[PDB]
Amino acid sequence: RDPASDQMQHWKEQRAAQKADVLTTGAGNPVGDKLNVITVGPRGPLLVQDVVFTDEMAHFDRERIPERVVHAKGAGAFGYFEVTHDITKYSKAKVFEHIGKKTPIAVRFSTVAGESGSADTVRDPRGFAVKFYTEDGNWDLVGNNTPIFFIRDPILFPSFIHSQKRNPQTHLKDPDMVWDFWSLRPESLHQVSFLFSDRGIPDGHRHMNGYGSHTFKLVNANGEAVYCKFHYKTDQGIKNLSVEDAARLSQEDPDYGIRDLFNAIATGKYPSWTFYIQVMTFNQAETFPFNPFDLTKVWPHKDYPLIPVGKLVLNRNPVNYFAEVEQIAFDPSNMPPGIEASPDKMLQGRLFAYPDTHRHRLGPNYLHIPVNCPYRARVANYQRDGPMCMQDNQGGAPNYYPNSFGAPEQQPSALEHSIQYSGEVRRFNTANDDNVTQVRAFYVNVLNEEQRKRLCENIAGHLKDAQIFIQKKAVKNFTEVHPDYGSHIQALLDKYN
Amino acid sequence: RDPASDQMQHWKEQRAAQKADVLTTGAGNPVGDKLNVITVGPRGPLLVQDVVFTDEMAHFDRERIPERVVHAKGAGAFGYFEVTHDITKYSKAKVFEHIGKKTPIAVRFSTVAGESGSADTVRDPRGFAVKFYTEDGNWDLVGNNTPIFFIRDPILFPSFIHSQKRNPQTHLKDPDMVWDFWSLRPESLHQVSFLFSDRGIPDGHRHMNGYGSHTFKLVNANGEAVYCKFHYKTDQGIKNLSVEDAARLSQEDPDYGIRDLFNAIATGKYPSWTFYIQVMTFNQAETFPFNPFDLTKVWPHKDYPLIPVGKLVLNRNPVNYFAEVEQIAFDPSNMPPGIEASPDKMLQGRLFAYPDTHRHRLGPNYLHIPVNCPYRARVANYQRDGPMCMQDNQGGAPNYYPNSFGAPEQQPSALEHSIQYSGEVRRFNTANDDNVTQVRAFYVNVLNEEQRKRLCENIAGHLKDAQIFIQKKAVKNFTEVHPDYGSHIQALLDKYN
Amino acid sequence: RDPASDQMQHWKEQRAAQKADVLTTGAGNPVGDKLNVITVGPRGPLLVQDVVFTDEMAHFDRERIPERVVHAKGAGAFGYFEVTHDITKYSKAKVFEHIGKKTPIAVRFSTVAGESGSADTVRDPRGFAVKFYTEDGNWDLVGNNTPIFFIRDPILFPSFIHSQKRNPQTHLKDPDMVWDFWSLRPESLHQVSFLFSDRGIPDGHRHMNGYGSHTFKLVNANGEAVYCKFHYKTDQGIKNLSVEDAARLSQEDPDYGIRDLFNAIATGKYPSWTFYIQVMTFNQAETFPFNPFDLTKVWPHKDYPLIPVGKLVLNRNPVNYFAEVEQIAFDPSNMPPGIEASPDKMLQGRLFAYPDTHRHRLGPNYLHIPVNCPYRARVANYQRDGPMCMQDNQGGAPNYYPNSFGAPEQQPSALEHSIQYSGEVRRFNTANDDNVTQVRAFYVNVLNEEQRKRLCENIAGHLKDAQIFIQKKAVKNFTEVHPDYGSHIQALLDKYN
Amino acid sequence: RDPASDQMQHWKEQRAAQKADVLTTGAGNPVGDKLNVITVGPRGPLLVQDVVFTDEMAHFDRERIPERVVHAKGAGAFGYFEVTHDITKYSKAKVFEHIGKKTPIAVRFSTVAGESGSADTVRDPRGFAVKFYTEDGNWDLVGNNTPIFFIRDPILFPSFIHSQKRNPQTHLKDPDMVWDFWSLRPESLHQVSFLFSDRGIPDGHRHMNGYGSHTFKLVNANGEAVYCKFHYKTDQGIKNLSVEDAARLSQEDPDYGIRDLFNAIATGKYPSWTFYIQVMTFNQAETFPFNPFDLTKVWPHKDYPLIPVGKLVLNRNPVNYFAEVEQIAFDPSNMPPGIEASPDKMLQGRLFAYPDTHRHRLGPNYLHIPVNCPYRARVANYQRDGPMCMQDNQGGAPNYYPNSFGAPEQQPSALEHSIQYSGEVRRFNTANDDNVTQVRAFYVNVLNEEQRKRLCENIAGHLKDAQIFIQKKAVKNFTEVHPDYGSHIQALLDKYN
Ligand code: HEM
Repeated sequence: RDPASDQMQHWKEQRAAQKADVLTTGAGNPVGDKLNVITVGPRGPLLVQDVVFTDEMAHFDRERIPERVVHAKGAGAFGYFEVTHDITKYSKAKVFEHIGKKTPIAVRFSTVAGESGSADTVRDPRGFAVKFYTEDGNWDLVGNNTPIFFIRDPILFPSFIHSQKRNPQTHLKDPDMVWDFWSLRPESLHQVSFLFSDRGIPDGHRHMNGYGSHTFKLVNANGEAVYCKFHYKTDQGIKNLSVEDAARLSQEDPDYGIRDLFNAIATGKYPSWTFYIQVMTFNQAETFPFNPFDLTKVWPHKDYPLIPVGKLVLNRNPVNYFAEVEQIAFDPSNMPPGIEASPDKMLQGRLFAYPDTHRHRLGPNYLHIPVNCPYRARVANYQRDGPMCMQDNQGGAPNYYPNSFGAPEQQPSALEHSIQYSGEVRRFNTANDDNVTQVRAFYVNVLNEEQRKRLCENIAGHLKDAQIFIQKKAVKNFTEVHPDYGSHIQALLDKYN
Repeated sequence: RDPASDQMQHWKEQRAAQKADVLTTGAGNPVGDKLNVITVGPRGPLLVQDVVFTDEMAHFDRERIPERVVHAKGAGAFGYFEVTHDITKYSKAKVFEHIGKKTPIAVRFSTVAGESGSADTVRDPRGFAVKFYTEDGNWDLVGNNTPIFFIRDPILFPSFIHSQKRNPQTHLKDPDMVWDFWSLRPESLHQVSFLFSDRGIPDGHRHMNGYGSHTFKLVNANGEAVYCKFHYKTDQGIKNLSVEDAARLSQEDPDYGIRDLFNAIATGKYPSWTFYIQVMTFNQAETFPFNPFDLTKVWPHKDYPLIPVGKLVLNRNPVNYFAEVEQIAFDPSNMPPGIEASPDKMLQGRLFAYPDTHRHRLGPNYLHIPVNCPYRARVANYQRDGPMCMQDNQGGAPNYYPNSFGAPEQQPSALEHSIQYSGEVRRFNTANDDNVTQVRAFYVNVLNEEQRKRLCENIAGHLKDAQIFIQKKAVKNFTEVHPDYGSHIQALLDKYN
Repeated sequence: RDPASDQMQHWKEQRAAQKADVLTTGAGNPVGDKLNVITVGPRGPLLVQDVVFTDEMAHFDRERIPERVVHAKGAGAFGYFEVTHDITKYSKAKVFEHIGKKTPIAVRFSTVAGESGSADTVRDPRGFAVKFYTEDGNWDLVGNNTPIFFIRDPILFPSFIHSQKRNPQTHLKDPDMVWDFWSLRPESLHQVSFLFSDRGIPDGHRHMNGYGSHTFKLVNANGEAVYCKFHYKTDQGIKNLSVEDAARLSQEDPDYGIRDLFNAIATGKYPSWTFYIQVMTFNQAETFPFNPFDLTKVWPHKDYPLIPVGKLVLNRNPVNYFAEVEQIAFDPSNMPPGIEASPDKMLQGRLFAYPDTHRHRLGPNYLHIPVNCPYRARVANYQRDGPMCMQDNQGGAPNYYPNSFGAPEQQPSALEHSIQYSGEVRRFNTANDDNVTQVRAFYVNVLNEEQRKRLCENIAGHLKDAQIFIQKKAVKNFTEVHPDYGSHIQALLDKYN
Repeated sequence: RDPASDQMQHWKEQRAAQKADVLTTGAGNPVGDKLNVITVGPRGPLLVQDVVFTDEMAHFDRERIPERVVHAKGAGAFGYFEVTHDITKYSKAKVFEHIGKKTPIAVRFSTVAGESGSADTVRDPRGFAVKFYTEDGNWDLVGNNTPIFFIRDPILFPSFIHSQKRNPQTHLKDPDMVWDFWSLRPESLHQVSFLFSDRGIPDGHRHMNGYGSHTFKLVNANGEAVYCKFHYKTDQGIKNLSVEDAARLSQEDPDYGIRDLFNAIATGKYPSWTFYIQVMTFNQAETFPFNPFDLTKVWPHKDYPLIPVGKLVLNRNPVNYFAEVEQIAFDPSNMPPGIEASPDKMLQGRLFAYPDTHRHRLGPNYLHIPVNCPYRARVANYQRDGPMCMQDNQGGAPNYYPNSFGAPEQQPSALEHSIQYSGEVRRFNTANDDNVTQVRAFYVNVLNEEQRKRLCENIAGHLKDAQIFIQKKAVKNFTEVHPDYGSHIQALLDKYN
């Protein structure tokens, strides 16, 4: 059998030659018998003094935590990030200090819209989150398998996710909800085209690219700032499932990506990604034809070539899935000195959203969870007492700042990069921005004829379930991108009806 | 399209001729714009004074509650229970007072081992929980589609569920775990045979029986007590999917039972179940060949014929699934006067487990949730203040008992039925009880030859993935039930290997 | 006896002539007996089937919610706000629509630093929070009994509160912590002088003023904006306890303000406050000698006279304290159209802090708690499912925006007031701003000689416990305010040592 | 100054000669500046990218956990338990294995009815809880400063505590509630007499006795069982405050017992208690004049002399109060092999109540909190995944029992002691048991004349606030105990009226 199937037998074999441990309660008291309950004779009622029973049961009743509101179904792995090139001119980050420096990483792969228990091999954006345990605290690159997203304003994210998930009355997937949203929000055409292309259903997590997707800000030691996009492309090469194979695997193995990643790491075939960046100067940002902070746009490779930085290798599988993968938390706000946020509205919304949801899901002190702890750095601050505190709580150190007792002091070299912003403080409309230019480019330059045909059949297959007016609004947006794109979908829809 | 698909269009049509409501914050303040966020000009960072954003997002970040530790995937419906026969001689329950009395009910159907997002059409026991809103408080008949269960002691339940669910390292379904447990616990042969028969994969929730499974105690107005088993058999008739059809539906519609029940109720075809009981006297209980409180045994129909009581009709679909189906809580401890627990160890464990898990999942004041409230009864007690209290909290009434200020008094007619139990207070072993007699009866009397063949192929298909020694231990137990049963499985396993 | 003592007798008298209600479980099942537990004979162990016991106990074990991190000890009352003057030229708020309009209000009084169970009559700032149930959602004026605060940057608030509360090792009040913070942060001199004056220990909650303390922004229907300060001065007149009387009442009645407010409202003597505003134009704000948004400064009455608006009357006592006073939540972010935030940094920090802590303390759906609900307004939005949801959860309405099914639409008349802000986006230092001018004014103009002497003895009495260097740093700041102020404290400190 | 006041200066002195640590976020990222917030220029609104602010504030907003429903105000200390005598003939507990064996202990002192922030020096039962970190898991002796309690049935405990605490409408202490309960429940006369004697207000926590109060069951290695009462009497001697001194200290130092214990341990004067037991055989239990498991009765010293076991010394003060004292959890159910529960109904109720409330207060995994962990024992079991899991979660070990992979096995030597109980399973009334015999003994044998007078004045002082009929019912119960007791109270009450 595969290594995944032989988990229990491998556990037994690695612990052979030693006697079984004593079964205890949570409080360490030895259990006399855990197969029977205390009764008033053979056919009598259960006693309250059955403390072993009520402890076991009470813990069983409290096993479930809330699943992630998005990216619930997921797969986890560990390894390191190795620097291969010098980018110290761009960033002063300790993760990029010198060549050959290895930082430990934790990664989680996921499907955006699926719940815990949903099939792996389905058409959906794949999450690709990376947690770098840097000497200057944790760095969380929370990325996707696509360089763009559907929307460009963060106030629409809850709407988008509600449309992608189940109907609130029926509890069913509603193509009506999905295509109503997408047809009303035509800045999703670019991400929709990528999603309904061949790379919508990647063959596992080893054969997909990863992107930061956002513009980030690199600051060097001299204090100069540039703009960046992170790319981590697969070294195993891009590889996708057909719709038929994906549909078969959905019933055969709904845990295809968990099994694939576990077996790959267990057999020694460590998957690797090459870490690239694009650099954009402030003058180039001002003279960019589009908004360079627009999450629905990319930076073309001819104008902005990829600069290699290092490689990501995953070599260690999780010991316990719940402890290492279910409880891992990735905060985009976790950025070490040298890396900062850009004015990208979406990124600004993510800076709030993640720590908030982590406090709900995991709890106030979620950063004390081992996988979340910045173990390669020293944390000292005036943050004290909350629920489930599993440190000394910084002992008897003064808990106010400023003070006169040598408590932790602010480091002035870790200040943010200052910038002058123009305009009023109000709500600016971005719905009416360019929605079709880069989509047309992708359609008529990147895709070939058979790829265009498959893209159109995939869209038409999903969109046929929507109402007629929604089909018309969607096809109109596809026609505005390119007339062949719209006409081919319309022809297939007419066939389907 | 089917009624399920037209939820949104039906919502719009029923609310036609009125203008759209004003979009407000949670605090009722009108929202000026909810498509854009406040920035420092067109390409500026997000402001904290964007209260509309942070409210929306904060609520989105806290949408998920913990799924049920078991029976997570589920389907909900509402209707009534109509009394057709007089059983007042057996029970003094207000639910059974007089003929033609209608009590409102809430029902939830489920699969035991599947998570939220798992396929509906899979081989698993189906949950069939019924909440009767009686004048003497709520009655929760928390039943299954099988009259028995796998185990007879409640301390093994967490072990059983852990074996049925995912491996703690790999996060995969482990046939090794499933069949190791079942082979080591041979009192599961009866439930295993039922599960791997044709009724393992029922065609939706309308075409399955329901059983209390436990022995309950009926007390009449005179104070005499008897033993009972609740049966609710389908009026639509038993109907099952083939393995191939089930496997197809798993990828086609993972929400087959939700869709089926919604469409059935929406089109007017209300499903109905006929409520039966078996009665067992205390002398018959003492002279029963088996333990009558053993959850792995049934009461044979020749010795204990079914007595009709009434019918269960489901006529109303949930308005909002989360509010009515996700948040509904069924407590087996919720039993009105006339209905009591028997010495069945399993039932004794359920009396603790459910209210405990409900306090974790939903919260301390989960009985204030509308679907959980005993709205057809008046609650008055000395239970005060907890989190998320949404009543007057019983206003300024004295909060201690006894008192001298006319606070709620105990009703002496609602006392429990007293019984003398013999034997020591200790742990009695029940693993070595009869495990094969009723299993043999079922195999050679109920099943025909082609049903026996399908049963053997279904078991062999699942058990082939287990290690050789586990296969041998399982086949041994099947051989001890019946040699043809064991030999046929063994032949198929040898073919599979 | 006083009305407060006769709560139980009044309850009995108002419910005379009717029989006591039936004592039920939470699920509405009648309790047979609630004075004894089920045992295996007279001297036998307790049974698990004692469901009445375990329900009662389980609820008792979950009674406590987290106290407010600040303003834990508090007193609650209800009444109305009556408009007496027209300020429609300044604000378009429905609360100020027309003369004679009554809006229901909820008020909570409190002590900032005391825990639940601490003495009422102590030297501390008093909280004075007002919740207006306006037709345009709730308005929460979360004020103090002082027009200023200790600090002007919100990042120092957790430090300030930690210094005011107990030592993290000893769990004792530390004058060392208090005066170290205050001596290092000399912008607290103004609030410190007010706190150690006679109005530090008001005689109950009826004899104290209330202030918004922050600059707010009033917007009229025409779209013009001005700046505002809310004052609500007592109609019963300012009245204070001596240090000796306060010290006596601390042991005699630690619940002096709860008793005083309950008896005042119960006897019919309804306390009232007159609602005033100060108005500041944008040109006056630019030409103000100080920062007009500085929370340590006031607007002098000669330059900015008080403009009457209406009166606040409290006429109704809470029915249940836990439900109405412990669970009430005041969000400064809850502001109806016509009222907005100013650039005051402190106010900006409060816009985040309150809804965050409310989600922790009360829970995600704390706005469904009756006292927190905007019952005089209609809430409709795309916020769905969280823990302890006690509404229909907006039934089957579309849960995404924008949509094509007539779901709630944004109201363009409720947009925020736009303003152009100059300068870089960075951290600006405000520690080095004016700290002594208005403090000197207060000391030598408002206070008389005997008031100056009492102020100095109160400061010296508290500050004597601090270390010598902290005393010197504090006296230096007092000397920089005024040499007589510093010299008098120093003389008293030398006497104390 | 005293050691308690010099906590900060001692912290600075012990950390002299090293530079201050770097101030970091929770994620370990260095903070550039934590005195100012990011604004749009000097007088601009706060930015969302102020991640340092929102992290600090978010943690500050979640500092409070729920206080203990009882014994909220408390004081904590650490030390060891030294065995001085051999009781191996009575118990096989590892804590009592051999002479000179030191087990580490954690102790918490408390007042039953006071909230967090209430005065220490008040008339109330004092809690005296001891947590022994034994090699066979934790042992929690959760005791009081009195050998008895007010009630003998655990279903009345929530009523008793509600009566002792604040009125649900007024939020005030109600003598009406207190004396109504006590007058209706005359089995409280014994504990009431002890409480209103001189030992009602002990002088700190060092000058009070400690009692288990319950009958426990000692089992030896041979398998014979006896009954036990634990006594731990002070080596510093019993010492009490007068009513006047206590009333003074209530305003002067509400944290008198925290200060006293901190200074005592800090100066080196380690307080000590001598551990005694009483032994009662099963034949003596059957022939005892009273119920030997009655919590309102004691075992007289002439019939049952004290047997020395060892001494309890407290030598270490808590480093951080929140982490070590607020979060410490004591479970009476935590009993190592050799120590078991008796049929005492109260003890039976405590076996359920404590682990339930701990899951609410601290969380599901509260035993992972360092102070609660059984660090001197090895815990291995089939309890997995809950919120805030801070272990490996037992890695990849099989999570079901029984299994075939060498997972932890039950130890048959840790079985409970079996006993045959007679009688029906129902509710037996114990309200009508003897209530006055031992109370009379205490009154006329233990107390002298001036002690009797002070007892009567203390009762009369508290009871004067109750209504006339409650005074009459209370005095009647005191008269039934002894006519001089009742007549003296009545005379003082008549004087007070
Ligand atoms: C039916 C009887 C009783 C019930 C239901 C009960 C219940 C409780 C509860 C719920 C707590 C709060 C624990 C926490 O949340 O941390 C508690 C604390 C406490 N109880 Fe009891 N109790 C009972 C009887 C007694 C008796 C008889 C004693 C002493 C002889 C006692 C001593 C204490 C002490 C000392 C604490 C505080 C423990 C600590 O230091 O954290 N209780 N009890």
